[PDB]
Amino acid sequence: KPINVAIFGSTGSIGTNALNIIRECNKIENVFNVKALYVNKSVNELYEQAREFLPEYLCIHDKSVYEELKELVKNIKDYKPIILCGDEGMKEICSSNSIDKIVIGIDSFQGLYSTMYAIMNNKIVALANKESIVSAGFFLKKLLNIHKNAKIIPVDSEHSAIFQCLDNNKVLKTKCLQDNFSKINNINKIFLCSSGGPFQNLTMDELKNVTSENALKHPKWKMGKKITIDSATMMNKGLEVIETHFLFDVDYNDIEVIVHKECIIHSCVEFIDKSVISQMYYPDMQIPILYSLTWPDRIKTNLKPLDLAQVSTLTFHKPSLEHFPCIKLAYQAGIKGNFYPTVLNASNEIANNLFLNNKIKYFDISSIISQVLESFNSQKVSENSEDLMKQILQIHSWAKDKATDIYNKHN
Amino acid sequence: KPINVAIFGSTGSIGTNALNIIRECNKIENVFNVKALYVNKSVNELYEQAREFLPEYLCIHDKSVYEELKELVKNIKDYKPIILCGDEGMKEICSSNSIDKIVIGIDSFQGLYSTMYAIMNNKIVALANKESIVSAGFFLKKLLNIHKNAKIIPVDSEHSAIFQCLDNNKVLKTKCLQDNFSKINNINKIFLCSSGGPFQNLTMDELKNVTSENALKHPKWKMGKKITIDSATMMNKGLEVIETHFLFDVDYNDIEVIVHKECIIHSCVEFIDKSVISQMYYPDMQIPILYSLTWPDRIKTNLKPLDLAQVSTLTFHKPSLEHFPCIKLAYQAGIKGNFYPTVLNASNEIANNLFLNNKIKYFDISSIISQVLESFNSQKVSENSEDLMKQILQIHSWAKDKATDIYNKHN
Ligand SMILES: NC(=O)C1=CN([C@@H]2O[C@H](COP(=O)(O)OP(=O)(O)OC[C@H]3O[C@@H](n4cnc5c(N)ncnc54)[C@H](OP(=O)(O)O)[C@@H]3O)[C@@H](O)[C@H]2O)C=CC1
Ligand SMILES: NC(=O)C1=CN([C@@H]2O[C@H](COP(=O)(O)OP(=O)(O)OC[C@H]3O[C@@H](n4cnc5c(N)ncnc54)[C@H](OP(=O)(O)O)[C@@H]3O)[C@@H](O)[C@H]2O)C=CC1
Ligand SMILES: CCCCCCOc1ccc([C@H](SCC(=O)N(C)O)P(=O)(O)O)cc1
Ligand SMILES: CCCCCCOc1ccc([C@H](SCC(=O)N(C)O)P(=O)(O)O)cc1
Ligand SMILES: [Mn+2]
Ligand SMILES: [Mn+2]
Repeated sequence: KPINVAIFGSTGSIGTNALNIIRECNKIENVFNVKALYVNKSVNELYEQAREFLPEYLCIHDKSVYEELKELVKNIKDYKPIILCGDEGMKEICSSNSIDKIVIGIDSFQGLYSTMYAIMNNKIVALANKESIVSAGFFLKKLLNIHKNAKIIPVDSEHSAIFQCLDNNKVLKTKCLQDNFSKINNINKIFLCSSGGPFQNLTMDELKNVTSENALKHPKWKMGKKITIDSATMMNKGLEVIETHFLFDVDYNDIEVIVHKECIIHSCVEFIDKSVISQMYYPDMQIPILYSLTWPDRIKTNLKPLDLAQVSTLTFHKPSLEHFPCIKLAYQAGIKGNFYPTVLNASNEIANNLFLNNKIKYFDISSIISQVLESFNSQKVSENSEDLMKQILQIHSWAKDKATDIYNKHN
Repeated sequence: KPINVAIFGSTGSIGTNALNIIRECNKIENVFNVKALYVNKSVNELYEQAREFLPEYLCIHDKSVYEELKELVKNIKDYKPIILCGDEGMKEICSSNSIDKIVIGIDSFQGLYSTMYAIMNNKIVALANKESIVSAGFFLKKLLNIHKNAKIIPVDSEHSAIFQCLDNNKVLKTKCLQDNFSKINNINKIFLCSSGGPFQNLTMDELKNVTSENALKHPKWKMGKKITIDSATMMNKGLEVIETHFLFDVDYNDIEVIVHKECIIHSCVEFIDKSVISQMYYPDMQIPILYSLTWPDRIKTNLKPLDLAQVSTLTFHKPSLEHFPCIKLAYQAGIKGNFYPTVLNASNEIANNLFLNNKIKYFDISSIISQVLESFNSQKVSENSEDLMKQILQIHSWAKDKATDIYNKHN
C-alpha cells in the first residue's frame, strides 16, 4: 500500500528535504511513490529530479521554460511522463486520482493557490507554506468545512510539533483549521518556540545597521531566502502565531512565543489540566515532513537519535518586542482579525524583499508594515467563496502596492 | 456521571495528595465520589478523613486498632459506614460494584496484595506502588491477560509522563503491562528522568559518611520514608527502570536514566521515527494522580501554569554508577529476569530500612543487595497463578532474611 505523493515546490528547501526523507525512508521499505513534481522556473533542476524519481507528472509554472523542459526530458530513455505548465497543470495534478497527498513547499502568498485546489480535490495537504494560512485562514476553514475528506496536516516545524503532541483519539473526531478544535482536543495554551534568529543577541545600535548578508549567512540547513529573512526579524514567529490560531483554534492570548536557542523542544501544548506535552528532536525538517505523510501512524527511520546528555542544557527566554517589533505587529493584526492578517503578510512580503535587496534598513521593515496596517480599514467579509478569494487577492495586492508606495515616498 | 474511587493508603503521601486533587477538582465541578479509605494503623488520621469525606467504606489493616476506629467513628453524626479490617476488609472493598477506580498508595511489597485483588475484580488500578510491578511483573501480566477489563494506569510520575506521551488511539488497542505494548505504540526507547536526589553532587568521600537524616531533610513535598531513601541511593530509579520494562514492554537496552535536576521534564518517549515526546510540569504528583483517574480524558484544573521563561534552564546529565551503584544492580537484575527483580526489591527493602535506622552506611546498601543477588539461583517459574504467588512470596521472604543475615554477620 504505497503512499502516492506530489511535491509542489520540489527544487526549494522544503521540496528537496521531502525528496531526501522519502529516498531514505524507501531504502528501509518502499512506502512512497513520487507521482508528481512542480516548480516555478528551475527547469534544469527539475529535469535532474525527473531523471531520479521518474514521476508520472511534471509541471513547470513559467511558460517561458515549458518547451525547454520537454526538450530536456526527451533525454531520459524509457520515460514518458505527462508534462504540464502553469495553473492549468497544477489543477490537473491536484485532480488526479493517482495522488493521495500533496506537499506544499511553494513560498509566499503564491502557495495559497495550490493549497486551495488540493483541498478542493479532497486531498491530504502536507502544508509547509504558512503565508496561505495567515492570509486566508477563514477562507480555508470554509473550504475545509465543504471538502470533508480534505485535511491540512501541518509541516511547519512548530505546528508539526503541536500536532504530534495531540492525542489522535481526539484529533480523529475533527481536523486542523476547524472551529472547536481546541475544545475537542482539551487545549488550553501553546508555547510557540523560536530559534530567535541570527540577530537575537544584538543591541538596538547593532540592529539599526544589520544587513541581509548577515541574516543569510551560515544556516543550519539552507532555507529559502524569504523565510530566512523572516527568521531574522522574528516576523516568521509572528506569522506562526497567526498560523497557530487558525490551525488549532487557539486564542491569541493563549499563544506565547518563547526563544529556545538550542531548537530541541519544537513547541509545547498545555492541556486544560495544566499538563504540558512537547515534541523534541534535533533541529531538522525531516521529521515534520515525514510525519505529515505517515499520520496517523509513524514508521521506522534510521535518523540520528536524540541524546539528552549530549544536549546538556535547554534554555528559554522571552523575546524583546523592542528588538523584534514585527512580533507585536503580528499579534495586533491577528487580534483585529478581518483582513488584517492578509495585510500583514502582504506588506511583509514587500518589506522582506526590500531588506533582502539592501534597499531599506532593519527597523524600516516594521515601520513599513505598521504603516500599511494603520492605513487599512476593515471590510465586510464576502459570503461567497469565489468573491471571498477575489477580495483576499485585491487586499493582498493593495497592501503590497501600499508598502511599495511608502518605500517610494521616503526615497 | 461521578467517578467512584477508593484510596488505599489514604494517610500517606500519595493518599493525602490524591484526596487534595480530588477536593480541588470537585470545587470546579463534582466529578469524584470518595467511596472507600484504607490504612494500616493511622486510626486517628483515618477518623479525621472519614469525618471530611464520609466514604461508604472504611478499612484498617491492623486488627489491634479496629475497635478503636469503630469507637471514634461513632462520634460522626448521621454517618453509618461499613467499617472493615485487614485482608478480608480490603477484599470486600475491591469486590464492591460501587467502586470503579482504586488508587494504590500503599508502600513496599505489601502493596502487591491489594493490587492483585483490584485486578481480580476488574477494576481500574491507579497504581503508585512500584514494588508490586518490580517484584511480580510477570505474574501481574498473566493476571491482566485473564481480567480483560482490569487496567493498570500508572501514577508513578515518570510512568505517568510516559503514558501521557502516548497516542490513546494506539493505547486503546492494548493496555499497560501487556506483551507487544511497545510495538503497538511504536515505542523505540525511553528517557527515564530523575531528580538525582539529595546526594547527587557529593564526592565518594562524602557519600561514604552520609546519613539518613541527610537523605530525609527538606523535601519538595514530603514523601514516605522508604521512597525518600530510595531517591537518595537512586535505587528508586533502578526500580523504575524495571517498572518501565514491565509497564511498557521496553527492553532494558532501550531505557536510559537521565538526571534532570529541575524536575520539569518528567520523562520522554522516543518513537520508531526518532521523534521524541515528553511531558512537563512543575514537580508535583497532582497531575499524575488526576490523570490516572480521568484517563482517557483530561479535565479542567486551576493548577499553577508552567512558565518556561521562569524556569529558564533545563539540564540533563548521566548518573555516575560509581556514586549510585544501585542503578547498575537494578539493570543487572532486570536483564537476568526470572525472580531476580523480586530479590532486588526484597533485599533493598531490608537495606533501605537498615540505613534509615542508622545501622549501616551508604555503600553497605548496595553491598548487601549485590550479595543477595549473587547468592540467588534462577527457579523454574510456576505455571499456575496461585503457585506463582506462593513462589514470589517465598523468594521475597528468603531474600529479606538473607539481607538481614548478611547484616547480622558483618556485625
Ligand atoms: N525551508 C524550511 O525549512 C521551511 C519552510 N517553510 C515554508 O515552506 C515554504 C517554502 O519555503 P522554502 O522551501 O524555504 O522556499 P524556497 O525558496 O527554498 O523554495 C520555493 C519553492 O517553490 C517553488 N515555486 C515558487 N513559485 C512557484 C509557483 N508559482 N509554482 C510552483 N512552484 C513554485 C520554487 O520553484 P523554483 O525553484 O523554480 O524557483 C521552489 O521549488 C514557505 O512558505 C516557508 O515559509 C516552513 C518551515 C520551514
Ligand atoms: N510519595 C510519592 O510522591 C510517591 C510515591 N510512590 C509510591 O507510592 C507508594 C506509597 O508511597 P508513599 O505515599 O510515599 O508512602 P507513605 O509511607 O507516605 O504512605 C504509605 C501508606 O500506606 C499505608 N499502608 C501501609 N501498609 C498498609 C496495609 N497493609 N494496608 C493498608 N494500608 C497500608 C500507610 O498507612 P498508615 O498511615 O496507617 O501507616 C500509609 O497510608 C510507594 O510504593 C511509593 O514507591 C511513587 C511515586 C511518588
Ligand atoms: C543548532 C541550533 C540552531 C538551529 C537553527 C536551525 O533551527 C531553526 C529552527 C527554526 C527556525 C525558525 S524559521 C524556520 C521554521 O519556521 N521552521 C524550521 O519551522 P524561527 O527562527 O522563526 O524560530 C529557524 C532555525
Ligand atoms: C525544584 C526541583 C526539586 C524537585 C524535587 C522534587 O521532585 C522529585 C521528583 C522525582 C523524584 C524521584 S523519587 C519520587 C518519585 O518516584 N516520583 C515523584 O515519581 P527520583 O529522585 O528517584 O528521580 C524525587 C523528587
Ligand atoms: Mn516554523
Ligand atoms: Mn517516580
